[PDB]
Amino acid sequence: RPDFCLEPPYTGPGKARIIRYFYNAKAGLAQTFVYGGARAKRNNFKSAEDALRTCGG
Amino acid sequence: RPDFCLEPPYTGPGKARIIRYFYNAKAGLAQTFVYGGARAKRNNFKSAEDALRTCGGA
Repeated sequence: RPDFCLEPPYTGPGKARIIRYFYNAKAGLAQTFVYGGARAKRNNFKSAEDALRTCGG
Repeated sequence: RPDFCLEPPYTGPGKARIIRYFYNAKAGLAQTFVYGGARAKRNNFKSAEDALRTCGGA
């Protein structure tokens, strides 16, 4: 499983409120979070399915 | 252009020496750098052509 999948979701310094997905490795599920629109980390996906495809295995 | 493409490269805290590519802001070229194996930032590509597809405008 890529290491970034175990990082907490990162809102970042931007002032937007974009609903993105992250993989919650303790739950084993994709969940949503508020992304600020700038300087994303890699545990940040545009759909539940992409988070699980990338990080679920 | 994605907002990470004009950042300096980021080796990170890892002790590996993996040769990756970054988009060099000023020169407008993909360039190699030493990546430590962990905690990549997004201006970090496995090839020059990936750096240019993503960050070129160059």
